[PDB]
Order: sequence, then structure tokens, then C-alpha cells
Amino acid sequence: MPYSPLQDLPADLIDRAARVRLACFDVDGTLTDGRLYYDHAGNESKAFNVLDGQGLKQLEHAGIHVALITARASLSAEKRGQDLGLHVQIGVKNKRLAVLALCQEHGLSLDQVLFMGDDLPDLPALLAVGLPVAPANAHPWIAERVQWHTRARGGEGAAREVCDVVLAAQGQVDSIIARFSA
Amino acid sequence: MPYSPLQDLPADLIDRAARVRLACFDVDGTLTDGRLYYDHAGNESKAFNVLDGQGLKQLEHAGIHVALITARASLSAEKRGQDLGLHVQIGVKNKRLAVLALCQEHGLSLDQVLFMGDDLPDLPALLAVGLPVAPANAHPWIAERVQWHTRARGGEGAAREVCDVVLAAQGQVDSIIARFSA
Amino acid sequence: MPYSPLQDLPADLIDRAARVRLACFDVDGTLTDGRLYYDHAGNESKAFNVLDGQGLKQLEHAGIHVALITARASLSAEKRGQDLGLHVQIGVKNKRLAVLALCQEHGLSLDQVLFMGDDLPDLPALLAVGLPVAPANAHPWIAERVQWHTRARGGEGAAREVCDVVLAAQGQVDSIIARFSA
Amino acid sequence: MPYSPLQDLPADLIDRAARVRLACFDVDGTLTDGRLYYDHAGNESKAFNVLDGQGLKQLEHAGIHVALITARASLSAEKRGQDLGLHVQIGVKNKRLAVLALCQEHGLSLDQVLFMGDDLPDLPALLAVGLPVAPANAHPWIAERVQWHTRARGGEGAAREVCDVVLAAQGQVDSIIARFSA
Repeated sequence: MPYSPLQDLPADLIDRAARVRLACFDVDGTLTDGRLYYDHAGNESKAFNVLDGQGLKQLEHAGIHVALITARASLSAEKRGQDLGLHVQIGVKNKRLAVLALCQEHGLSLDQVLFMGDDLPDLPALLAVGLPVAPANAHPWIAERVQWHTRARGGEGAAREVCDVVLAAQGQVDSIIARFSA
Repeated sequence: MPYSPLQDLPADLIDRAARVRLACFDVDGTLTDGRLYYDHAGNESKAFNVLDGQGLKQLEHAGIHVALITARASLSAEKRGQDLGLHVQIGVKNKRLAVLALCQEHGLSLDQVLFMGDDLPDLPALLAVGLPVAPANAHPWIAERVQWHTRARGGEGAAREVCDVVLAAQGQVDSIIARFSA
Repeated sequence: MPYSPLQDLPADLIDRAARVRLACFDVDGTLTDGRLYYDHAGNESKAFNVLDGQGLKQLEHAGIHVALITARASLSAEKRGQDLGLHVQIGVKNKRLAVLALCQEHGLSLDQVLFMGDDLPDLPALLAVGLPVAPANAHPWIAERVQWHTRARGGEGAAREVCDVVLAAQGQVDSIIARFSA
Repeated sequence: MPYSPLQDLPADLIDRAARVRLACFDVDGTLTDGRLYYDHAGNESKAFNVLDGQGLKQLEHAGIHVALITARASLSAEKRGQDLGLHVQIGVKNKRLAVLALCQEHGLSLDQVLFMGDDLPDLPALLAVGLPVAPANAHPWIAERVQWHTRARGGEGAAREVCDVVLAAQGQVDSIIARFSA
């Protein structure tokens, strides 16, 4: 019986995922397990996940715009966006306003936007977009306020889990597989 | 049913948390999962957690003084304190005395102090403060000697879990949520 | 009751493992838990596993050729191959073609090849070799398309688990144990 | 009911732990979760654990000699030994012979030695010492051949778990606690 990201998901959600044209992702706690590795000189590192990376490229490959949105002013996140070919917006005071800006740039509504975050700074956006989603490790204040929770944890495939849903809802999977079968 | 850091907590604890003016935290095993990454030249790194970071800022924002206290002489911990805007005391032979020094600096009693630690060097402080706490990963010798244990593990939101309680006990939640809702 | 990598495995698989002369391994998600540590300048690190290392040497010691195959252009993977004494092929657009090249270099058929991978870029190879395998953390699209799944996760002994099977199927165990018993 | 490392342990083991004068530890997979972090230039790091560190010092503080024994030629392990004040022997071809050498240096028998390891290179020693022990993540070939398994995993307190047993068997705990209570 074939894996389908869509079974056990409600019709309403699948319908929103089908119209997603812009997918935005918090960095820490969402593409990351929330950890910041500090070295002896205070320099910082984060761990991203390759399944998440593969998922994000596939969204881009399926004509969906992908954006990373972080309040931190980190070159890490920028370098990560470059490696996968995604937009990045760094040092953002308000994530809603950032998202709203990206809607105007691509000629989109908020109802065509997906946002994935894990904590308070993501909340303005989570409450404004057509399709908010939170990883399993999300702070309860965010979890409580978003219906769609991934089974997986941030930095352990939660973002891939989202990508798979969106791609499945947009009829993209069969062709993804066919491209990689030879 | 709204998430409340305070349900399933005894009245006595809530009442102590309500009077906390100074919150002190061990570094390793408390804001960290206990791990030290050693590089080929013996240089060390640690992992902090962004939920913990968000929690600590919120304590500071609510007018509660925050301090990190470590026996290790690490620039990591100092850099981390700077990034969040908190006091740091490094290389402490005795944590009780350090805490006691901080009480005098801010004109406080030990009854108005919270301390969170995971192992033996924290014990002198844990036994002296008004509100000791330990994360779930705490050594049993410490666990046994402190009533309040967080559900979460050090470096996986245990400190945020503490911050949430204190903030909740001090009536700070409703406004935290309002600030972030748009 | 002696541990045997071969119990609970079907005869057919054991028989294929017995004829393996070339063992190829994806890097990320297969010898790694899928994580990429990004530093402030975009420099990357990965974590390998020493049990996996011990397994790979033992394959080489038993006269089986070992190869690592990655699409990424990383010096990490090369350095890792050097440390264990195995062939490496980096930056591969198509893994099938790479494998096929290695068959010709060693005068082998695809039926004599094992390939272990976790995600889409491995699929062309997984579908072409005599003995595909996937770790437990493998993406479901890959899992679904390969019968042999290791109990262990990538970067947590999954590759050793494979090595053990192959070595067991090729009668190599008794002597491995004897070499190390004093 | 006070935590006792000794309950649920057989009398025979407790008796051997009571006479331990030399405690030797594999590095990788034993003080580490088996992971090797490779950076872009092939430089390696490992993660040690602070609970393990606290345990090792306490063994030293209780007059037990502690030694780290690795086949790898890593400055990491040396730097780690220095930080905790323990002997280190690096690049060891045969661990039994290394241990045997340390017995003669300290005027001890093999029956007064504890060895903790996780994989084949440790086996010669595990089979020669009075008290072998293996972490929960140990390779089955080693697990099968050693009776004492820690509940915890390497790099997640397995070595502390051992230290606690030995210290408890040697009547050391009460005084350890008393030293840290003020």
C-alpha cells in the first residue's frame, strides 16, 4: 500500500496545500532542532537536514517559490539558501510584514502562502497565512494556535514532511519519481 | 483546553515562582544536553537552544534578572549571555557564594532566587535558593534533592519550560501572547 | 543464542549478499544521520560513525571492494574514504552511471553489486543493482522501492549492519571474531 | 527511596566493582555516541559528555586510576584526558597489551581492572579484565561476550553509570555528596 502524505489529512488542508504558491520557513526549530552550536569565540553553527533540503528543491522544481525567514542576522541561513537555490530574508523584525512583502513581489494573496514556524516570533505570520504549519517540537503556544502539526521534529524531516504534502496535493509526486528512476 | 505551564504544578511552587526576582542557570546539562564537542586542538563547542533563548529574553523583558553560572572558563557562555543580554559569571569555584554575591548586588533574599542545575557542582546553590529546579536529564543525586523537575531535557527546552512557569506565575502570559499575535 | 546478522533474513537476500564483490554507499543519510552542520561562513561538516568505519574496513579486509558515492563535491567524504582505505567518487550527476563505471573497472556484473542509499538521487542505482539496501531512516519513496531495510538508522550503525550481513553470508565471521579475541 | 547504582546488580559484579583500582575506557562509542564530525578539510571532532566527565574525576578523586585507550591517533582524546586529569594511551595496536602494561606500572592484577568498550578492537581487553562492561549501544558481538551492560548509551551517560556503580561499591557516595553540599 503506497505511502501518501495525504492520507489521514483533512480535505480542507489538502485543498489549501493544493493552492500554495509561496512556502516560507522559519529557520531555528523548524529546519533545525533548535540547537545553536557556539564555539570558543562565540561563532555559531546550526544543523540542517538533507531530507529537508531535498524537499525544498522539489518545491522550487515544482514552481513553488521558497523563502527562509529568520530574525537572526546569520550568514549560515544565507549560505544554506544559496546551496538549495531559495530566497532568504534575514534580520526580520516582523515576519508577517516580510511575508506580506513577498506576496506583492510575486503577485499573490495570503491565502496562497504556507508558513512553517515553531515559536513566538513566527506567530504573526502563522496567524495571517492561508496554510500555517508547525513541527512536532513546536512551543505549545504555537502548537495550540495552528492545526497542522507534522509528525516529525524540526531538523529531523519536519520540513520534508510538509514539502511531501504540498507536492502530493499538487499532483507532483509521480513525475518526481519518474525523473529520478533513471 | 489552553496550555498552562502552571497546571499539574503544586500551589507552593507556583507561589515561589511568583516571587522570583533573580533566575540563575547552570550552563552544561541545563542550557545544553551535556555535550562538549572537542575539536582536534582541544577547542570546545556547546549547543544552546533557541526556545531557551526566547524564554530568557522574556524573563529579562519582564524585569527579572537573569544570570548564567558556570565553573568552566569558557568564552562560549559569555558570548551566549551577550547575545541574549544577560549577566554571566564564569569560572566559579562555589556556586552558592556566586549566587549569594548576586543577591547582595540586587538587594535580594535567597527566597527570591531561582536556580536551575543538573549535577554536583550546582548542589550548594540548589540547596540554598528559594526555588531550585532540575531538568529531566539531571543526575539522580540532584533530581533526588530537588522537587521541581522539568518534563523537558537540558538543551531541549528545559529552561524555556522554567521561564514559562515563572512568567505564568507572574501574570505575564496574556501580554506575551498579545505582543506576538500580529 | 548467538547473534547472527542472517537470522530473520530471507534466503534470497542472503544468497545475493554472498555474491557481493562491490559495495557502494551513499554518504548523507546512509553513513550520516542526514545532518549538515553549517558554520557562519557556510562551511559544512557531517558526522560519520565508528561502527560503520569498522564494518567498512572489514569488507575491504575480506577482499570486497568498497566505494562511497556522493553528488556533493565535499572534501569531507574524500578525507573519510582515505582514513578507511576505500574508493570515493564525488560530485556524481548520476549514480547508476557511476556504479556502472565501477563494474567495468573491476570486471563485475550489476548482480554482484550492493548499493545503500536513503533518498531520490540514489534511486537510479538502487533499482539497477543486485542488492539494494536502505537504512531505517530512509525516505518512504525509497523504502517502498527496496526490500532490505536495516533495523538501524543512518549514522547510527546502519552501514555496519549491512557489512555484518555480507561478511556473515560470505563465511567471514568466525575468523573476524578469532582475530579480535586476544 | 534513594537511587542506588547497586540495586538490581548481582552480588558477583558488585564484588568485582569493589576491588577496581584501574578503570580503562574506550573513546569512540563508549565516551562518545560513535560519531565523528568531519569538517571540510577532513579535520575531526567528537562529542564527550559532562556527566561522564564528572564521573571520571570522581573515580580519580576516589583514588582509582583512570585511563583512556584508543587505537586512533587523536589529539582530541589527549586534550580530553588533560581537562579531566586522566592518563591517555593513543594509537594502541593491542588494547590487552596496553592494559597489561598499565597493570605492571601500578602494581596491579588484571582482576583489579575494569574495561569499558563497544566494538571489536576492545575485545582482547574485555576478555582479559576482571570487570568488562559495555554500553547499551555496543556492537552485538561485544554485547554477547560481556555480562554487564549499562542502561545508558555511549556519550549519553553510560560511563557515568559505570562510575556510579564503582563508587557505590567502594562506599564512596555519601562522602562525595557531603563534599558538594556546601
